Amino acid sequence: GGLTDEAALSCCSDADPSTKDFLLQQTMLRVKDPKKSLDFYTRVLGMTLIQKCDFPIMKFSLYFLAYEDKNDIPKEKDEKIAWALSRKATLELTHNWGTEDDETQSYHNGNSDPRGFGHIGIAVPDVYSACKRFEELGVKFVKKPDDGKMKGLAFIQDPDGYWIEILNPNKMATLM
Amino acid sequence: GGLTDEAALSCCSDADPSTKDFLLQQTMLRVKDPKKSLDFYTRVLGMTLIQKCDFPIMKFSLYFLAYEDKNDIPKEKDEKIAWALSRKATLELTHNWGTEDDETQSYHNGNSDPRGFGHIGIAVPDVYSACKRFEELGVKFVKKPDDGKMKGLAFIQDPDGYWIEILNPNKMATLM
Ligand SMILES: COc1c(/C=C/C(=O)c2ccc(O)cc2)ccc(O)c1O
Ligand SMILES: COc1c(/C=C/C(=O)c2ccc(O)cc2)ccc(O)c1O
Ligand SMILES: [Zn+2]
Ligand SMILES: [Zn+2]
Repeated sequence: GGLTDEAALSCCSDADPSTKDFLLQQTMLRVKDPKKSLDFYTRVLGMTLIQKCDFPIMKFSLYFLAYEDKNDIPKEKDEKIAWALSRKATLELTHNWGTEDDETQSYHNGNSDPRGFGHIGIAVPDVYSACKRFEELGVKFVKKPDDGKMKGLAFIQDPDGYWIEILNPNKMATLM
Repeated sequence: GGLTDEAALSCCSDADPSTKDFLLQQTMLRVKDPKKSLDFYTRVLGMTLIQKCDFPIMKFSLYFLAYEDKNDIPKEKDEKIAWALSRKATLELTHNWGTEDDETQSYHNGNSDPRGFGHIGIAVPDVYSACKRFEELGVKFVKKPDDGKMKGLAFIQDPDGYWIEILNPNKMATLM
């Protein structure tokens, strides 16, 4: 039947001082086509592209997206890397060059066998209004807010089929 | 050859005002054994468990971990959920009840066919000190800091085999 509150807490330790400045900096997802991914995460979800890195020998690129004001992006190349890679809660999209012109290639979202990774989640002030806009923009849904058991919570899909939860922290609780 | 900087930025739209309060709140990973996972994320990496949710009908639990001072966590149940779910850069661990008793079961880390999700990444002040401690603790490495060509960057594995990048934002002005 899963862990009790007490038993779970007993598996938690205090934060060692060696970790006192650590931060959760990135989640990395592989994307078939950066052109579509960048459009979606910026235009649909309102993120900013804060940093792009290219690796000519290994034939890939990295794109870092985050909810930052673009005015806060350092102007100078090396400070920009340091500022971008020290932001909390970035999404790192990896583009293996060539995948966008490979009809036999696609990435797996982790929600069908074999499962692992499930989703990223965006907290929003208003799930319904967010998702009305998503519908208007042609976004694909796994779960509309009012579908299924858990009313008020939605899951959309990015261009690769990655699941993105859309949740309002303040309506969570006052539910089921 | 992937996108040029200029071409990539061309694909980026400014944020619609409706998204201006959005934030990247969680990354969800399924975990075979929440006891081991809680031990790893708290004692090894120095995260804090900020909320736990049990769903006896669906036979699963959720554990939200973050780099948050436990002394900031609200005492009242509703206020705690609203606070936890509004924190940036959380890790959501999903425990499907009974996986820890099933020798035939394991989750997939996204780093082999079928690929998708790659890793989460922790920004640390010093990759070499951090990794020295991980080694004293018997952490399983995927890439030690000096192995391979990307010197000064590391990968470890959590108890499910998910990869976790260890990066130093202030040295990383040498890579790209
Ligand atoms: C797949 O399950 C989830 C759920 C699922 C949780 C619920 O359905 C729920 C019901 C009442 C309430 O007051 C809060 C939540 C909630 C958040 C989340 O991030 C996640 O991954
Ligand atoms: C994709 O994540 C990155 C990468 C990318 C690095 C890798 O993908 C990698 C994977 C396995 C291995 O053994 C060595 C390297 C490089 C720099 C960076 O800052 C970052 O976040
Ligand atoms: Zn990375
Ligand atoms: Zn979630």
